[PDB]
Amino acid sequence: HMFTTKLAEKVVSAWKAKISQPALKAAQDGVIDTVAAALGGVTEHSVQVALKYVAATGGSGDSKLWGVNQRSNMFDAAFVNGMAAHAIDFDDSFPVMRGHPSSSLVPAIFAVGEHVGANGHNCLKSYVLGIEVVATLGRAVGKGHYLAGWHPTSTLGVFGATTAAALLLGADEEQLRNAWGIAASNSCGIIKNFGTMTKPMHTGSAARNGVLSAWLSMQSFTGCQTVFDDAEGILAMYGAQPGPELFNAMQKFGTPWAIIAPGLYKKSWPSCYANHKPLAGLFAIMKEHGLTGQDISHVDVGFLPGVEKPLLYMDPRTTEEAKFSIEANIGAALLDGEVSLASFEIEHLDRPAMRAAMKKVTRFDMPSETTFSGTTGYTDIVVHTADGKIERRIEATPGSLEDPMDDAHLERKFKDCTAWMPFGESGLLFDRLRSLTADQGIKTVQP
Amino acid sequence: HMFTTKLAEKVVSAWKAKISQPALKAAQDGVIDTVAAALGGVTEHSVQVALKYVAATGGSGDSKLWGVNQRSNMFDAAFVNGMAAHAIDFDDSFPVMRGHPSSSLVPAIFAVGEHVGANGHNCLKSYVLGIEVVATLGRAVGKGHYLAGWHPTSTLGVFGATTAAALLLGADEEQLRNAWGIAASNSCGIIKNFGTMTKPMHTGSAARNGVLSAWLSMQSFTGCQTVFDDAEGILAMYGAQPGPELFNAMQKFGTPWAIIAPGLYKKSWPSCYANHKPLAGLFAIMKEHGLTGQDISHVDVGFLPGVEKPLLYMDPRTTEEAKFSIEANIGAALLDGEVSLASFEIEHLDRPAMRAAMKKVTRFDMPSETTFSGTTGYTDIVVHTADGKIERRIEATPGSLEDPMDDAHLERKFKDCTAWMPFGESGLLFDRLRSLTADQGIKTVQP
Repeated sequence: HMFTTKLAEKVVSAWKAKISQPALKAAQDGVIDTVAAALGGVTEHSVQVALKYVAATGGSGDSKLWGVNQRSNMFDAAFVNGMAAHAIDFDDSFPVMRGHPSSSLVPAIFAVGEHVGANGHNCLKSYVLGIEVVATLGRAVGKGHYLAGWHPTSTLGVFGATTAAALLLGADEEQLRNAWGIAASNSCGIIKNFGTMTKPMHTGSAARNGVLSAWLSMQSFTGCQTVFDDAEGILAMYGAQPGPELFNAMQKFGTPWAIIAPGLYKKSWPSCYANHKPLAGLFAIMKEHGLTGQDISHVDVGFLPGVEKPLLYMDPRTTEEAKFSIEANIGAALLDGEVSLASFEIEHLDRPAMRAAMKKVTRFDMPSETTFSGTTGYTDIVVHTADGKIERRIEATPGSLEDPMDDAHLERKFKDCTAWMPFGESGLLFDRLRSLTADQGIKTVQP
Repeated sequence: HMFTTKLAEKVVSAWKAKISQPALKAAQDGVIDTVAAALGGVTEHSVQVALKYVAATGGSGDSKLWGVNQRSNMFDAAFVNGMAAHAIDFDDSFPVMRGHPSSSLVPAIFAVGEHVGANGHNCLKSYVLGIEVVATLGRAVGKGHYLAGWHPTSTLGVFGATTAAALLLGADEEQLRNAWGIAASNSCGIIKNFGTMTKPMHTGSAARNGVLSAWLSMQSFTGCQTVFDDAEGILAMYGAQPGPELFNAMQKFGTPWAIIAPGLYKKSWPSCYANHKPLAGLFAIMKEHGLTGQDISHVDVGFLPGVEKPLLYMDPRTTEEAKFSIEANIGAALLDGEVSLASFEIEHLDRPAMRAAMKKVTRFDMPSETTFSGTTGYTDIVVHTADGKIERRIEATPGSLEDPMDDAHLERKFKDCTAWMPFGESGLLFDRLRSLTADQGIKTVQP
């Protein structure tokens, strides 16, 4: 009769069974995208401070810190790597959760999987199942949680990381239920911290707390075993309707896997998803009409209810703030004809030409009776030119199943994020990442 | 003109100024009570697992782990000692926050204080200010936050620990504001985990997260500097009213210090405060009427609205559950004539005569138009004897200013919690703890 008990049963049963090759491919791709995003951000101050924290702990272990020749214990590796995976806002999104599940899950899987000597098939399976848990919780809580000011990336993401870690550590149903209980008291993170270094800490903390919750569970450390149930349970606290309605969230568990439908949404640009339909539209108009930024006097960008929320900065002053500014995103597109890893570097952001481009951009509300997100809905833009206004509606979100990132584009993203690596090492890492599908030991990958 | 900005100003100004001797005395007493509670709980499985975690991290440093001959880094020392401080539910409460602030604050102060080589006066002052901050936030949030299912001990206690650690680390106003922003994304903990080992983890995590948030802030790691303000801020999210009204919560900052009025409520028994007016009344009836447990056939215990919430277990099966059971508390009182450290040990809980005593206890609802807490309001009990029923209303909460714990009793509590220590070492430690008032180095105390 308990939602928590039923979910743990479904998860552990699926763990013991074979899982579809399409699910494992989707997981493989998620790993590559998440490691790419991390390696594109390891120079950020946030990550550099995370490394200082590791020095300050005196900790040691066998779990690799990505992008540096250092290892630490599984908890602190998950912290550092989860920070890194979110540091430049280039990791995936997941509309069912309204957040970024992979930037906690993948770090947790590498940290624990390296510690226990797991092989690729099981690592990838644990990712599929962690995503399935996050999708279930996301469906249960619905739209209000994010709108209330919580960052579901961490508030719900911690349970994904917990699930995968617990499975890899050998949890049974009881240990998994206990782990989720522990994790529920470590579910945190708020949207008001967007545009600061605390945002990537959400995923570092969620990864670390997921690993810790699972590890504690294996030591007979107790937490509530029905933590998703009842008004007192964390899902109700976050706005779910407790009781029989909850079970609707898991009615199609694994049929299909949420990692395949709607799937992980892979970012084409390192910034908030609310920028992305606008950018796709703008680049399309520029390409189709043969316009550069010099031919465009203004761009109006529309937002459905609930979509503009994270775009907190109209005049961003730091690299982190710029990722949450449509003005900076569209301004860079107009000035440079592209948005890249370098676009939000403080040196580029502070260019006088960039500040002028940003002034060409205005926001407007699009009417609706319901609310949407950066990864859903549709966008209206208006591009002003010498010969009049060009209006466009963008229906497909870049990275969704309606505008998916294919293998060639994912490889190019990986290449771009790892351009700093020394001769040949990016290619070799890419091949090793892909070997998880061949059941290679995850410890051999060493990102 | 922001609440957050004003609060940081008040705190930092007070830090630079001298503070009254009564406030320092109240801080000294809180340190002693907190260390006592911790040392009474260091053999609990929760703490033993915390020490296993420290072993797993490979961490090292100069911050002493209480009750063992081991040291680690400041983050992990705060975690272990915060766990210990709350492990047997004997640490203080604070009605303005409806939680236990000292069990995160005092571990944070020892961890950071030992690291930086602080002296007693500054350590005690940081405690006073930490408490002032959590009192301000508690007043802002009001009654609804606990009733909604969050554990204010950790959701708000993290800010206490952050404040004291930041001050000890040398924070200015900007750094303090940033540290609070970082902490607000690490504010967590739910009441559904009461009666499990996750409850003391609330305080370990809050202590560690407070130390970490303060430390991060000193590395120019950013968080929101207005995190207590607006609908988007953590206080509003927890049910405070944003806007000018927020300032009402800090209007008499330090006049008087909240650590003096209403002060820290020191527990006479190692269990949930909702058991304590009932216990006081029962022991008073037994004393006044010359009754033992065998003379008493039944005890009815009343609860005002909002007070019974944490007493989740009517048939507790573990040591942790028994602390949240009026049946176990009154049962032990009837059977043994006292409630002690040993009452909730599993061997004692499992005594047939103890289970028999527990069956003598029933709960009832007391009517009111408002809600109360274990540390406020009043309690009706009815004690059934051969020659009739004895009714009593208990108005004063044990440990409040209306029924305060004096020096002799606090000293007895310390003695009882440390009786396991090698000959004479408890008294030596008691004297070293009192040396903080003499501005001795905190590094010298070594609980």
